[PDB]
Amino acid sequence: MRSIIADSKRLVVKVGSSLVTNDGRGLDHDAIGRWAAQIAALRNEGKEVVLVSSGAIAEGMQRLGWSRRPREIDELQAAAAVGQMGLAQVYESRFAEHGIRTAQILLTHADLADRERYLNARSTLLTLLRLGVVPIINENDTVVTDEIKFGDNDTLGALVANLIEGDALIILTDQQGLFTTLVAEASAGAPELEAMAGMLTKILAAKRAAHSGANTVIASGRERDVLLRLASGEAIGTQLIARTARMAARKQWMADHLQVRGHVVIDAGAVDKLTAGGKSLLPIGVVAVQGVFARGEVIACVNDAGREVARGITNYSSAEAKLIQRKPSGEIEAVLGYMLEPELIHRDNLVLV
Amino acid sequence: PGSMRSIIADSKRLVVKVGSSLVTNDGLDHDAIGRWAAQIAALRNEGKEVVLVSSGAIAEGMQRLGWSRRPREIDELQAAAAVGQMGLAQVYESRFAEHGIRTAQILLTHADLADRERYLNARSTLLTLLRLGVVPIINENDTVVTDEIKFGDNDTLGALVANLIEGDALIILTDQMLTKILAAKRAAHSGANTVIASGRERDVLLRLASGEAIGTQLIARTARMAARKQWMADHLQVRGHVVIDAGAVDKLTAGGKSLLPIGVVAVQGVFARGEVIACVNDAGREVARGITNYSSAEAKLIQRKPSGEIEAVLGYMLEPELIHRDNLVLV
Amino acid sequence: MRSIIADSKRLVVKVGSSLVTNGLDHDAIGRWAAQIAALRNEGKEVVLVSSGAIAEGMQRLGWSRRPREIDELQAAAAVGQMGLAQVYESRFAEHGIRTAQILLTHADLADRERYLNARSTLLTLLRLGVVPIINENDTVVTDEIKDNDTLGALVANLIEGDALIILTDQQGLLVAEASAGAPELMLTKILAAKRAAHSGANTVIASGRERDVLLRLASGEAIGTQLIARTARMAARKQWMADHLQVRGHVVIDAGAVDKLTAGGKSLLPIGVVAVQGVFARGEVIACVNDAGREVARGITNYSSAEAKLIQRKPSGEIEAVLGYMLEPELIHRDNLVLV
Amino acid sequence: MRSIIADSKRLVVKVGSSLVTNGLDHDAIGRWAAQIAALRNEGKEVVLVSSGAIAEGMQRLGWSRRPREIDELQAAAAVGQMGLAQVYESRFAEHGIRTAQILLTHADLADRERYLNARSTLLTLLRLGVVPIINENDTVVTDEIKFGDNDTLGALVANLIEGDALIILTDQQGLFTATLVAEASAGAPELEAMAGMLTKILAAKRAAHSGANTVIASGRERDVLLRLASGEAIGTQLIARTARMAARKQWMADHLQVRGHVVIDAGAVDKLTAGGKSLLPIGVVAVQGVFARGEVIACVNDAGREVARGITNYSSAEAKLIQRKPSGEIEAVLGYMLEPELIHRDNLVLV
Repeated sequence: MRSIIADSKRLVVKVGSSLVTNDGRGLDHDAIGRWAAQIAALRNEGKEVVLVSSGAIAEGMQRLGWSRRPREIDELQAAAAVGQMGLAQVYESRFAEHGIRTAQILLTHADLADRERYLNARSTLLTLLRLGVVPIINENDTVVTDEIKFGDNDTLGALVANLIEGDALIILTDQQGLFTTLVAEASAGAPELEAMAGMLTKILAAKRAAHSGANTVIASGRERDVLLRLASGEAIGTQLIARTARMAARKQWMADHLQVRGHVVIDAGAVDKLTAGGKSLLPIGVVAVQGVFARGEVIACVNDAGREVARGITNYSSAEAKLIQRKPSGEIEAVLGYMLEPELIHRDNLVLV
Repeated sequence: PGSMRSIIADSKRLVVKVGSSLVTNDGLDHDAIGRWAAQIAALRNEGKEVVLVSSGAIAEGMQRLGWSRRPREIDELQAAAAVGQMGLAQVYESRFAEHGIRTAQILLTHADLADRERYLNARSTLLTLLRLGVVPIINENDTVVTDEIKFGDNDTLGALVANLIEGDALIILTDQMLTKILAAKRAAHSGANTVIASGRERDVLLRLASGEAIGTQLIARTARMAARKQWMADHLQVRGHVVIDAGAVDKLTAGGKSLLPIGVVAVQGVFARGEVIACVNDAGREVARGITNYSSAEAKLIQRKPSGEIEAVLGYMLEPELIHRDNLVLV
Repeated sequence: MRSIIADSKRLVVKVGSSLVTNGLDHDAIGRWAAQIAALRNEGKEVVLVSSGAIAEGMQRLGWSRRPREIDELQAAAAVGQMGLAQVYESRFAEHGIRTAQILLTHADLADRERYLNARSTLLTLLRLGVVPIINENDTVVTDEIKDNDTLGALVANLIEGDALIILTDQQGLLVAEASAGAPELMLTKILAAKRAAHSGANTVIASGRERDVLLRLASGEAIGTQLIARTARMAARKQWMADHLQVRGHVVIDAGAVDKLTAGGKSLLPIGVVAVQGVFARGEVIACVNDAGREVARGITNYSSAEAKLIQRKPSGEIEAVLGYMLEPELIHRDNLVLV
Repeated sequence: MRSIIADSKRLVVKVGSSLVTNGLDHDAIGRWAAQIAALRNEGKEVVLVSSGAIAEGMQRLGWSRRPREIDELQAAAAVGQMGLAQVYESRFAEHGIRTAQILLTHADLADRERYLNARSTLLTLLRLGVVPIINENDTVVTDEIKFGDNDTLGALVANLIEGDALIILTDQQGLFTATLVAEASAGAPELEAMAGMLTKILAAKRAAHSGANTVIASGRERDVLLRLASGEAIGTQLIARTARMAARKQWMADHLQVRGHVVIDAGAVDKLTAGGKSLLPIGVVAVQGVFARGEVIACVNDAGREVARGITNYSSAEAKLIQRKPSGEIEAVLGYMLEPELIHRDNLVLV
């Protein structure tokens, strides 16, 4: 059996607390260095990697002089805010040794339910990946505490995979994988995987991830060089395959969120760029703006004949689009007093027909 | 002797906001950050509670990404912010560490604070950090909200943080004004005074704290406690409340203390975490009012129990208090 | 004691279940309709918050006992709301008065956009001489069904009523007069009076069994208990604007607009906007700044900052062409702003 | 070709503005009311989504032209809503049928608690043999006022009540190749290309998410609803790819959280698995973790196996207070009660 990771370019890697912390003595800096070295080697093979890592609370505890994990939520939130700085600094240092830049990101599930904040976060992350930066993502425990108690960032991992359209979510944990005999391969989202089973949340995370076409691997982080070995095509732990491909999931997602209160009409030059050139839709290609829409909504792109040729997430409101239509991107700032992205609809946020 | 006294000398809890220009060289000015850190450290050691709202993340990001010109596109600005955030904080942590001070990084947006639960969660985080003697360092979360990067310099954030922690004073350190005056108005709504002063003034924070007035001082019309009473009245709901015993009433009225689950005799009606509820005596008289940490159903389960028993009863715990002292008013 | 109702132009009238029900007492509703019609003809603006929906629903569903389960209460409310309104519409129609049905929840009113949308609907209905009839939307929120006293007070806040009148079975609290919100004081009716006073609205609690009670109060005769708000309507409006003010964005307005606002008691129109700074959304409270940079007013914006950028300096009849749609003609309605 | 409506028990009937307005066409409303009454007497459960409020409002306010300003549109809607319902109530009353007015917004239905509250209201009304009449609440949300004709609302109501079919009655015959399409799969991409037809096709796709089929037919057709219910196909019929129960299982899996659950006894397990019944508080042995009204939770047996999952009526704290208690004791314990069930049979699936 070949690991699906060998054919996956964009990976979300989720590392459990137990793997990154030395129970009661803060962070295991050596283990983080090993993860950093592995991720660096993936990055040098051409993979795009986002890291979802726990350990903030344990580091916070150490820095505050607490020997025991606090039971009260406020002390947990405090420890998280104190520890987040340390956890990232360690990752930055170890990644710097390999010439890799990192970034800290804090998200909540709420943010991702809002159309504007979803797009803002997606755009941040895709831009960071384009620039070759490794984003490091955590929950914002100062404002949302739902996952602080019992969660270990499994749901966050799947949400991040959806958010960036990852090819695969890798959950590195203490357990070997799913047991019936260890299940080496199965279909993500299959009912019986739930019966067979914090394994359950990881299986549910795999189902959520498969909604966007992402596959999932659940493997022990105690396995030596586990990420390299998966990337080399060696199957380790349990591999769950999404039923739907990334582009088909994207088309369903666009249809699911499509609104028809407004749209844009685009010229032939823009139509050709979209259909043949694999390009973004720019303001200059917009001939008219009809109706109303807001940043982050899904709108139809209609040709002169009135046929829908594409649909995608708009970066700009209909009123903003009205102001900047037919203008080159370098003129947007003068017209609005600010600019957002140069594209009206980014290529990564649209589908044909 | 008679020269105008700075309100900062009598202000225990301060929000200090430092402009981009002060903290950046047109990357980061590490020496200038050290000076702010040294001044804040001296305030901490005089007994002040300080929260820092600092800009500079984009400039640091630019330097780390090899960009000489500030990007015009929002996504490149957001990327620079996420890169720069890591550096900005590490510098502050280092310079504060030289004075024995712990820091924490906090990211907030105005959207977060518009939700009752998230507002209480953020408030509770910050007040717990101040209790532990940590200096919180607060920035906007530019990954999800791009208003601050686009048009701002964290003036509106400073005033929101002052409201959030009930600061005695917001200090806006600048290069030299409308957004800052509007910030002072917003800060005064919770009873916070504002000082607008040039950060190019030598030892400006120490001199203010020593009682020397510098720049412009704006005094809130309403005091902190009176602003709190108006805020509670504004948000009060009467769908539910708690009845509390005489021991709890005395602790609240005389002792300046929190309302604990053990003092709750009964729970009437319905309420949710982050709502404002009345605390009623056996005679049916409202004696206090405040933000509840727990729902009415949760409160029913834990009433009359010591805080160490909450976890066993619920399967989890939130705060040990039902209503923290900082989140309640009398009558 | 003179009744404060005599100098109150905009009234929220709340009629209790016992008064309106035996199902429904159609004759008693006719009497309330006739009284409200007479107030409307003296020039009062009246919004009605009426109970009775559940009782009517019960009758129409053949239920003799008030149901304990919320689902059955929700059903009875939805069934009964149709009957309760149809009766009111008929009786008001006899006097030439149009009515409208409005369903609101406390949640709606916590959202900045829905608050403004509801307020704007109601103020427009009042301008057109319609009597709005308001009920809770029990289909979606059940916190209150589980007699509309809280709703009355929220409506008074929403439309800036001069007075809330709660008509009940009891004579009052007898206290003839007191300060609304005074700790020492039915309980839900007193708490409603306190909530109402937060927008400057006074409250009267009086027995609906008193003959011609609304007319007599409007003539200046005090009946039942009168609770006076500590703060006036304009001062409460200023507190409400300060409470909701954001400073992420604002508008700069010209001298002509400043004068219309300060002297003329008028709205801020797009044509008076010289510039749009920062960011804001419909339903947020923004500062209006003059050429010298001084804040001269603050109010609820009908339009986002991007929309305002598009329509600044344009007459209202041109907004639709520029945006592809229009909202209100005003950027900030006169009823939704304060000076300084 | 047989109409799917003949085998559909629970119907959402959506009637376009043009059909119901000239003000209001009272005679045309009487005809719809008579047809719906006949369906109701054959045992169908019918929810009506009708337009017309703004037109009625305009008439009552003396306006000959549709207003451009949103506030005047909102006012006309509020005025017109009263008339539109009173007409329907009168005509239905002539056939012995009770009606109810319901106002919903799409936002309401995105919130877990408001969704359940609305679902519960409607299912209770249908059980009681009432015909609900549903409209958008234009007082609070104006997104749909400009261009919408309640097509999206119809589909959301079908999802909400798990309708067997959505019937959209319109001025046009149905969907055209650019030939009338008699039959197709709901949600098929090419139906969108073939096309306010587009919003109706999108409505059919949305409706099919809960297993509801859609019929789009001309309301100018004589006795159109009776003829469909008799099995005569008229207009365009769009068939959902997924069945109602399978869509319900997917919906439950989509919304499942595992932050909390309940453990239930063998008696409750049997009632669920064999008896097709609800989960009552009395069958709950323990409450683990945290959950809120409207969330989807697992029901676990003593052996730790998930046997069902469904929408909870109560929070975990409230469930803790009322576990093992008969329904008549809930009110004393909580100070209020919601539904007697912890998870209604309509809101759960077997696992």
